Amino acid sequence: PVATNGERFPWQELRLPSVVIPLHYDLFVHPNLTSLDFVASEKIEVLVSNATQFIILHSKDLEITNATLQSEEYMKPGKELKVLSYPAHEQIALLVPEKLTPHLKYYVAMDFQAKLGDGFEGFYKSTYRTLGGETRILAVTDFEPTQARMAFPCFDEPLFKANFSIKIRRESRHIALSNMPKVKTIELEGGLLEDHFETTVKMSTYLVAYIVCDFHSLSGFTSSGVKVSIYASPDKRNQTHYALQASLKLLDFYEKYFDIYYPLSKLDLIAIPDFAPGAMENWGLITYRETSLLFDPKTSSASDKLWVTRVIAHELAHQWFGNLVTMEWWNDIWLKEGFAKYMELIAVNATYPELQFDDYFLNVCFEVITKDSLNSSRPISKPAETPTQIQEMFDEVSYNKGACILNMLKDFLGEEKFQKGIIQYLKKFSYRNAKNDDLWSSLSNSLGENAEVKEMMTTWTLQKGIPLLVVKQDGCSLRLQQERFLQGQERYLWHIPLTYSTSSSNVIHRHILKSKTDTLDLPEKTSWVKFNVDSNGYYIVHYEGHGWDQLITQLNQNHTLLRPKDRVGLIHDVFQLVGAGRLTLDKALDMTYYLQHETSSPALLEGLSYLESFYHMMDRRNISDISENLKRYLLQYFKPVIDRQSWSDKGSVWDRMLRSALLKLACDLNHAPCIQKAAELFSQWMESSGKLNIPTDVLKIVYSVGAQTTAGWNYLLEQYELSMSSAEQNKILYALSTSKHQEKLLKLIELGMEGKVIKTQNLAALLHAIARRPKGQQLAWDFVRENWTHLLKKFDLGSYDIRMIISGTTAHFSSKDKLQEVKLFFESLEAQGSHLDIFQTVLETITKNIKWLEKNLPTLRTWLMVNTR
Ligand SMILES: *[C@@H]1O[C@H](CO)[C@@H](O[C@@H]2O[C@H](CO)[C@@H](O)[C@H](O)[C@H]2NC(C)=O)[C@H](O)[C@H]1NC(C)=O
Ligand SMILES: *[C@@H]1O[C@H](CO)[C@@H](O[C@@H]2O[C@H](CO)[C@@H](O)[C@H](O)[C@H]2NC(C)=O)[C@H](O)[C@H]1NC(C)=O
Ligand SMILES: *[C@@H]1O[C@H](CO)[C@@H](O)[C@H](O)[C@H]1NC(C)=O
Ligand SMILES: *[C@@H]1O[C@H](CO)[C@@H](O)[C@H](O)[C@H]1NC(C)=O
Ligand SMILES: *[C@@H]1O[C@H](CO)[C@@H](O)[C@H](O)[C@H]1NC(C)=O
Ligand SMILES: N[C@@H](CCCC[NH3+])C(=O)O
Ligand SMILES: [Zn+2]
Repeated sequence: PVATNGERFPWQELRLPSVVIPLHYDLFVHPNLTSLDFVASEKIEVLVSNATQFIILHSKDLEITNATLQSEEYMKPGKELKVLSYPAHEQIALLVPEKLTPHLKYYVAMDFQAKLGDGFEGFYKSTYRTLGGETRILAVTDFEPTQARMAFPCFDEPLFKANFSIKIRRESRHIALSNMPKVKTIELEGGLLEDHFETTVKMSTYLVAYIVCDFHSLSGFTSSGVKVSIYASPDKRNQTHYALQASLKLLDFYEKYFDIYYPLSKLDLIAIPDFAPGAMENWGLITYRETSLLFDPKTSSASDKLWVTRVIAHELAHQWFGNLVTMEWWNDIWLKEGFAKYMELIAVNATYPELQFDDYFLNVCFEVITKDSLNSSRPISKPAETPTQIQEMFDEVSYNKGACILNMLKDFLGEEKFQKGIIQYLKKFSYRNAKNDDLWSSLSNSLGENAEVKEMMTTWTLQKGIPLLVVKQDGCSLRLQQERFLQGQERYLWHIPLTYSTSSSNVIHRHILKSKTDTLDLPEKTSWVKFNVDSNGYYIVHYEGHGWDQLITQLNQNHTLLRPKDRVGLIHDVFQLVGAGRLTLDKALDMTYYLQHETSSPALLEGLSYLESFYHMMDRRNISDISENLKRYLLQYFKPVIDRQSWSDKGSVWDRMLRSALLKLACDLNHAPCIQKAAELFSQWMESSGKLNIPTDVLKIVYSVGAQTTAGWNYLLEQYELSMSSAEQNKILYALSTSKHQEKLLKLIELGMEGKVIKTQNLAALLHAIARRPKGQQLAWDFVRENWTHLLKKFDLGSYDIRMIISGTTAHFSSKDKLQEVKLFFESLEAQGSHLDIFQTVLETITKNIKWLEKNLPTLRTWLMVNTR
């Protein structure tokens, strides 16, 4: 079957035929930034394997005005082809008047043209405010995973790699960047210019990139030669200094660690005004949101720095993981993304150990654990089809779990061995693709008895959920039962490595596992044991017997006798099992007593995080009695440390993080003093007409405070537009979402639609923010529900944007009622809407909420009332 206008389609599967193999693209693009469109011409050197009468490749909203196939041997320049367009598979078929012949190299060549894109996809238009207040346009690309086909027709699968020779034509007011460095620039008749770029190494289509803009740069050189350059609005070249330092340090590290030089002469990182993802790893031309790449010590904070450091790291890691060695297909996307999410950890701890990213990392896992503890979860490695499924593939599973199980795996195998493991892997696939299994093999092979590692990871990657490992203590024999962990199954088995210490020697007893059930003996009767040291393992431990109580009392006596990640980890599981139903809320709440002794901010903050979480539940629902005693228990306890915090920016990262943490908790809870001081700094800053410097750490706090008066709110929105700091704007906007006036917030949400004052790219994040506040949880839900039509014009489902606009506004619900209006909306979404897996997840989550409450709510009230006495 087929289309468009009559005539039939030679190929009826959404994948492409292996027959016609692409070897090289010649790619010319003539964009116009006034006309706001482009004209283009390409020339693909094919290579048939089996003779055939028709050629098949991808194309999308591309008008093709000339199709030929020249011969190199058959025929002299050059026969014309018949173009068949099948949209519902975003394919076009070429028609030859003469079947081709195996083992022969041809040249398919077409002329095409389109308008510059609307969205955040393909070859699209973006703008930005100068310091003068001028709006300015530029042209940029985003091809992952299925969008190179909207830019130039091609074989848009990650497996069909090729060389790419791009030529860009431009006004003299602009510059052109692309993956490779610029060979030359010729002038043209009318004073037009044409840039020629080094031919790329073999590489997938989704990684091709080109850009026209009038940006400025800071350049530098990695010790191994490469010219790193940070590109941004000319008014912003200052914020690009950190980006440069770190890129440099990082590329240096990577080359050494991976023991593979980065192939290209140059590496550019550019800060795109309008950019949907946080960044795109385009080889030699990595795009970023300004908030991922730009840093301004006046406005950028502890966390900020850490995060931009983080995404720069993550993106440079891609130059190897993904770029050099590309997964064969979007099912094992995780291979690219989990390994990159992981290498984050390594390289930053490596180069910037002061950022102390390690103590953080776990959160990456804790958070995936939250989503993996549902039935609506999935296997890191899964079948993928429609472009939409592919997009759905980009999530916490592929990213975080992937990064976590790898980390676990590195524990079982050790750095030096794991490092070797990857060096090999990379080199064995340089400039090509690799399969899920391919990786395991290259790792597990780093006598004469065998590293069976495969089995282990193979269960991890290919099935849902996360293991719960209950342990029973009877003198010197410990019962081990492994279950699928869920949050209130049958058929899951994990080769889950175990770890554990005892109250005795602080030494790490290891021991694998691969059966539904096993047992182990303890060399000496001991107080307590703690399985999964440092929490380096992707699983949970439940302590039946006095196992739980023993650990908790240990925490109140001499807690330092516990690893600070054990502490952290413990806190985590305790509260999770309370949701599992296996524990009762009082036990967890009781752990939170030792927190007055806890100096590991990691733990101190995690504990606090949960207490904080409960107050917020109570607050949304009207539950005034609990939320107010919780506020009180929070102010009173912790008032020691709360009152120890300086409205400054001194101390280590965690010291700063802790400061902002607490001081927020304080102002959020209305601690008169703090909320007065904050009030002060703002009125000062505002009336000093911006001259006064609020410390970046308390920055959000002050802004969010000053936003309570319509006087301040109106100054901040005014202040927002003029700002040159992506980072400051972020914080202003946040502070804007802390108003209590419906229309005020409503305004924001609408300005997000508009997308002229507040870029649409923020629409999700913003919505999410408002839905959080009790005031706006309704507004938001209303809006999304009402505007799902126009929303879907602006974004794709399932774009991460749409995906999070959905959950962000609903995932926090906890009533039977809300759970229907959602359930119902998801039914409604069921023309073009249905279906996103997030539809399930969202519900599974709202049920878990109602449950957790009806289950554990009464327990909360008494537990608190108890303290009051
Ligand atoms: C895109 O088209 C624009 C129209 O805005 C081009 O500019 C006109 O081009 C002709 C030939 O260069 C000139 O005679 C006019 O003076 C231009 N008008 C303006 C307002 O500049 C522009 O060259 C194109 N952009 C590119 C370089 O591709
Ligand atoms: C297309 O890309 C390849 C690399 O993917 C270019 O280079 C060859 O790559 C191998 C493998 O790393 C190197 O060892 C060789 O030095 C390169 N060979 C050559 C030709 O020098 C290759 O040159 C590119 N081909 C085109 C069409 O330019
Ligand atoms: C191409 O040829 C190979 C070997 O001759 C064969 O395995 C394959 O089926 C052919 N492709 C098709 C489906 O025509
Ligand atoms: C982090 O780096 C330090 C040295 O810089 C090292 O001791 C530690 O092993 C690293 N953490 C891991 C396991 O990556
Ligand atoms: C636990 O507490 C004691 C006294 O309260 C303290 O001096 C001791 O150093 C702590 N134990 C350890 C090993 O830190
Ligand atoms: N690969 C990108 C995500 C971009 C996906 C959408 N273009 C990253 O590392 O975050
Ligand atoms: Zn990535």
